[PDB]
Formats: sequence, structure tokens, C-alpha cells
Amino acid sequence: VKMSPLPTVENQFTPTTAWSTSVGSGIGNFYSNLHPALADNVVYAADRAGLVKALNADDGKEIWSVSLAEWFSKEPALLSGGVTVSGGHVYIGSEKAQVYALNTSDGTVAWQTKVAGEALSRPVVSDGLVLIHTSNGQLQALNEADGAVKWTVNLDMRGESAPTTAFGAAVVGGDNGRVSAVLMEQGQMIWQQRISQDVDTTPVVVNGVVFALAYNGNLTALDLRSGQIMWKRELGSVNDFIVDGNRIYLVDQNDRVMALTIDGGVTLWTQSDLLHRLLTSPVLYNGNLVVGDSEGYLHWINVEDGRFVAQQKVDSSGFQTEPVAADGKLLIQAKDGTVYSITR
Repeated sequence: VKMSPLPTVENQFTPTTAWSTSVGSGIGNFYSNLHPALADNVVYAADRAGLVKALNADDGKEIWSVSLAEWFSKEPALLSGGVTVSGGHVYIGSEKAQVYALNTSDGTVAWQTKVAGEALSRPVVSDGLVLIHTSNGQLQALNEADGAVKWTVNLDMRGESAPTTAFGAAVVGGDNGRVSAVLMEQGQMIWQQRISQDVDTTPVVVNGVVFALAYNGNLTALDLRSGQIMWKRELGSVNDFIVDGNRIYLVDQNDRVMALTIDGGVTLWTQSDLLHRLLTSPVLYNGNLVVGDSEGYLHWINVEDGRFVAQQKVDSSGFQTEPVAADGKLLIQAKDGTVYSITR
């Protein structure tokens, strides 16, 4: 295996960097799911060692910052899952099995809770609860007001695995190959389905259908209500996907990018010119598919035919965690921690 060359692309437009701002030492060479959040024109971002910053979304200037690092005088917090913002709190999970809630106003700690295992996936907030899927197979619901554990479900037992929420239920994937639905009220189990016999096992729930990758990279669609399997695509080896309209866009383990029909394809097209370049998850921005690579380039892809429409060099430390498209903005954090706002 060898990395594909940088594609030659005739830019249809010239994307640029609007601003960039350092955030500590980022994630370095460690695997992480840590990425930025955006709410009310403020970007919230963190680094593994424990630094968290709030930045003005128009110019990237710091509003507040806080270090969460606490036999030695100081030790890294190992921030990992997040950042998630909701209702005046910033939520971040750590590999030390802590979940932090910070005030959006000033970065002060609202609460901190010891959870049942490493919190490597983004906190997901719904109905007054912060849902935490721990790396050792538990789903825990914390009160957003005080961080107390309201309920805990054993699922139960490398790639992100956040819960998904839908109409009063949480849906969780992850090892070992089962998808589960539980009721938010008290964590009552509704159903489980086996979809098995790196990978983002976070389910995506769209219009009553659960789309989920198995740890082996097979893509499956399940009925939200019953967990019945509607279709499975033994590609396999998908790493990340998104759903939009009647299409699924995905990046496979070899960094091929494809578009599938929402009925499980039909592969509409495959773009293989980024093979082995080590891509981020894809996002949609201004109608184009965007992915970053390990060399620090962003690649802009036409969703109709998979052709490149633009390419830009952003950060020599490279990309790994997900680009974020929200509120008309495109944000991405480099491995060395630098957060970028990108303009089309």
C-alpha cells in the first residue's frame, strides 16, 4: 500500500482560510475523536492535554480558555469525546472516565462526573439528558443540570460510537456487532439487532430508518421501530458515512469515496484518486462533499459525479478528526490543535 499522489485539479472556485487559531498541542499522533463545536457564533475546541477554548466564530479570537489538567503536580486530562454544546453548557468526555460540563459564558466548570468507562465518543444531548456511551459497553444518561447519573444500561462489552436520538429513544451501535434501542425515560430496552457475523459505529437515524456500520465495515439499514433489517451491504470496509436526500456518501477503509442510493445502492459513483491518503469523515458544505487528508489538504467533491471541483492546502500537521459544517460555516481542527474556519 502507498499513498496516492495529490490529484491535479482545475479549481472551479478558490477556497481559502478565513481564520486560524491555536488550541494547545491538539491530539498529536494519538487517535482521537475530538473536534470543534459551533453555537451562537462561538466555536468551542479542545486539546487532548486538557485545554478548552471559546473563540469568536467570525475572527477566531479567544473569548475564554481553561485548562482541565489536574504523584505529580499536574497531569493531562486526556480529553477525547466531544466537543458538544447544548443549553449553555460545553460537554467533553475523557479517557480517564470523566465528563465535564463547562459554562459557555466563561468556561468555568458547572459539573464533573465520573462515568462507568472511558468517554471516547461525543456526548449527545436530548430531553434534558447528556448521553454517554463508554468504551466498555455502557450507555449512561446524565442530568444536564447537575451531571448526576439518571440511568445506566449495559449493552455491553478504535472508532467513534456516539448514540443517536429519535422520538424519545436512543440508538447505539458499537462492538460487539449489536445495535440497541432504548427509551430515554429510564433506559428501558426496546430492541437489539445483530448487524455483524477505524470504523464510526455511530448510528444515523433518518426518517424512521437506522443506518449503521458494523465494526467490520458493513453498512446496514434497520427499521427504527422494530430493529428489523431492511438491507445490508457487505461492501465491506466502510469507515464513515453521511446521509442526505436519497443518497449515502461514504469513505471506505482504503479512502475510496462513493455515493450510494439510500436503498443501499446501487453505487452511483466511486472516486478513488485519494486512495490511502487517510481521509477524515466527509461533510456537505455549499452543496459539495468535503474531506480532509493526513497531509493537510481539503478536497471538494461534486456529489453528482464524484469529480473534484476544488483543492486547498490548509495545515502541514494534517487532518484526522471530522470537519464540521454548521450555521453556514466550515470548521476543521488539525492534528496539532489548530482550528480553521474555511471560506468557499
